[PDB]
Amino acid sequence: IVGGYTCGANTVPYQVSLNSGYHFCGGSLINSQWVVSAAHCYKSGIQVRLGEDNINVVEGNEQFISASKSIVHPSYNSNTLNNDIMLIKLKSAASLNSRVASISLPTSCASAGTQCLISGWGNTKSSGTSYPDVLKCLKAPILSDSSCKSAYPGQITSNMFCAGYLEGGKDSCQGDSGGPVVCSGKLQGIVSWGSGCAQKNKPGVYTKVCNYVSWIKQTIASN
Ligand SMILES: Cn1ccnc1-c1cccc(Oc2[nH+]c(Oc3cc(C(=N)N)ccc3O)c(F)c(N3CCC[C@@H](C(=O)O)C3)c2F)c1
Ligand SMILES: [Ca+2]
Repeated sequence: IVGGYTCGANTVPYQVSLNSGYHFCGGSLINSQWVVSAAHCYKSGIQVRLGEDNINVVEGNEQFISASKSIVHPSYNSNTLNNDIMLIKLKSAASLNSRVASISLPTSCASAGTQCLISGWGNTKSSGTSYPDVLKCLKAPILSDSSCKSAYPGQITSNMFCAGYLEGGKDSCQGDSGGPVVCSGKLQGIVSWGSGCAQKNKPGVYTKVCNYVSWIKQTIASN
């Protein structure tokens, strides 16, 4: 997150860190046994870390759980990033509490202008690399389809939405990928891609979760 603020320990209880001996992607806890992330974050040997604040220190409240299976959307296209969504099943259920909680799936898509909270342990710099220890937060609005398309001609599908600031300096970035975009208590987006980070006229692009509710439910039910 570029241009954000320190969230405060366990203030974003559904935030998960995907770990393979280092933090590589975010995710969201949607029930005691399932996490949603981005398909582009897929890899084998994933350990899900719940209840994290400082990802480099064991502070208490953490729960480390291996992934039993990772389900990449069957129509994910690595060239276009269309359908950039993945489901991860935990080997054992998370213990839900004050600090580790699920986030609800949307019932309807969010409109342009809706303010959302984006969070992660990704890069905090536009120019250069600087990874934080603690979780960073950013409040950002969903942009109109028209602005989004103007920014990334021919690259925006019906399964994507733009959120952020055209003036630059505030955005998600590498390392935040697969993490949550929460609007009015519902998971509306997944951090997917953008051209650089916090660059003028190049807002972040997010997987539009409301288009996958049925798919999520159906997939979980059969696994
Ligand atoms: C439209 N489309 C189809 C297939 N790929 C794409 C694109 C196009 C443009 C950017 C895309 O995503 C990308 N997003 C990034 O950064 C991100 C930016 C944002 C944001 N601004 N809100 C969110 C998540 C990100 O992962 C990259 F750093 C990146 N890299 C550039 C190449 C080197 C790579 C690294 O590992 O060293 C970093 C990249 F290709 C993905
Ligand atoms: Ca920790």
